[PDB]
Amino acid sequence: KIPGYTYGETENRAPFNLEDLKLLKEAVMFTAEDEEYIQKAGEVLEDQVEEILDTAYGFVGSHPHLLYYFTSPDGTPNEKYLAAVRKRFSRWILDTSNRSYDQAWLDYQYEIGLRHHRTKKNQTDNVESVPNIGYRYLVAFIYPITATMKPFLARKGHTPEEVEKMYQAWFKATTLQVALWSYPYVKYGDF
Amino acid sequence: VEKIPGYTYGETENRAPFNLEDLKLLKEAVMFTAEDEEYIQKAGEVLEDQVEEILDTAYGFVGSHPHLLYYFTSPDGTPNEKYLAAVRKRFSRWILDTSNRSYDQAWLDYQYEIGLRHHRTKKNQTDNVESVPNIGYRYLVAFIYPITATMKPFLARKGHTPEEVEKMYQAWFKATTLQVALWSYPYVKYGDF
Ligand code: HEM
Ligand code: HEM
Ligand SMILES: [C-]#N
Ligand SMILES: [C-]#N
Repeated sequence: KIPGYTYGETENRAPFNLEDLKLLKEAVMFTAEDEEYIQKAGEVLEDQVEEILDTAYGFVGSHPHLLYYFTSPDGTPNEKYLAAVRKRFSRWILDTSNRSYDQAWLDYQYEIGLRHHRTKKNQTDNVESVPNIGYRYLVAFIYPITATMKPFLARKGHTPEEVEKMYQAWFKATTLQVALWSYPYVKYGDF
Repeated sequence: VEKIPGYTYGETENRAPFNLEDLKLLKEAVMFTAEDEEYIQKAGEVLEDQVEEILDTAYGFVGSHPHLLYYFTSPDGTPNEKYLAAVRKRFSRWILDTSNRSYDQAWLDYQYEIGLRHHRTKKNQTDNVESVPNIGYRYLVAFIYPITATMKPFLARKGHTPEEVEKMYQAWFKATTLQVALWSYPYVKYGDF
């Protein structure tokens, strides 16, 4: 088990429902085919997670304004914070690949959005850090997250066609999630 | 040189609430560099001659989903074909702007405007139409995927190498993400952007 990780155990229901999710899946072109391919993506990625994490956090670490969101008040990275989040992000890779996108999934989507947002940021790990991750960067990061996965999706010898299907599934699923995470950021009634 | 109705790039009457430094830092967040400047322009060269088919594909997708076509509907629930047609011209222009404009303060000011036009702040004013008041933000983010995906097959059709196609597509992905991120502004609780 993973400190702070509360998938299936959250103490509120998402403000969006499974019909919302159906309609949003449609908007991101995500079908049963992507369910199959995202699970394949997971089989490919799961034993490469350490390099994936180094690559993702390598990017974050290289830009002071991104590393910012993990910083203590003194502007230095909070290493406790980075380490705890890293474990939860590792598990997110698997959840994205392996979970049914069902109500528990939706409820945790709400929770992850809340944790990036000022509502709950810094509470899971009991750290003193910056209060809010600007929404602009959540959207932005759809790109790096997907770009990070791409080279790894090839490393088990899958063909460019099969890799493209996995990569596209990942792209759709990452976009889907960030769309959901906007909820706590967006003015009531505008979501 | 005919005006595209409603298109007001470079003549908006608000300054964007985000500046050149905000943009630099956002470009950094989507991994956008001088290399993507090269390849986004190349992308424009390939797409510009295929826009009718690109638009038919994009709006085919929108039209195939009642909850998406919804945002172009008259209050009676029926699609407003004048609204669709006018927006289509401005979207066509946006393909060129994404490829061809320098992303400077003028570009930024139009980004803010485009976000306002999706948002209840300005939606339906540009074309003087009556329609649904707001496009739910969830769908703007969602549309990063179909907009990006729509371009991919077209990027191959001037016979660039698969590497160059992939780089054009990646530039397009970055630039689309970048813009949708900026368009969040009017939707986002003040101070949380
Ligand atoms: C595609 C966009 C993003 C994805 C997929 C993503 C993924 C994740 C995941 C899976 C977690 C842990 C969730 C949990 O608690 O179980 C997390 C937390 C966190 N992420 Fe992100 N993230 C994204 C955007 C960002 C950005 C732009 C930043 C800025 C550096 C960032 C920094 C953080 C921080 C500081 C936490 C801890 C929040 C807290 O205090 O609970 N994330 N992210
Ligand atoms: C990647 C996301 C999106 C992109 C790149 C995009 C692109 C554009 C562009 C370029 C325009 C015209 C801008 C101008 O006035 O010069 C526009 C307007 C419009 N778009 Fe989008 N769009 C996106 C998301 C959406 C979604 C999800 C919908 C829902 C159907 C939508 C529906 C509309 C509508 C109804 C207008 C007219 C708004 C008004 O009344 O002014 N767009 N869009
Ligand atoms: C976010 N890591
Ligand atoms: C959107 N058009």
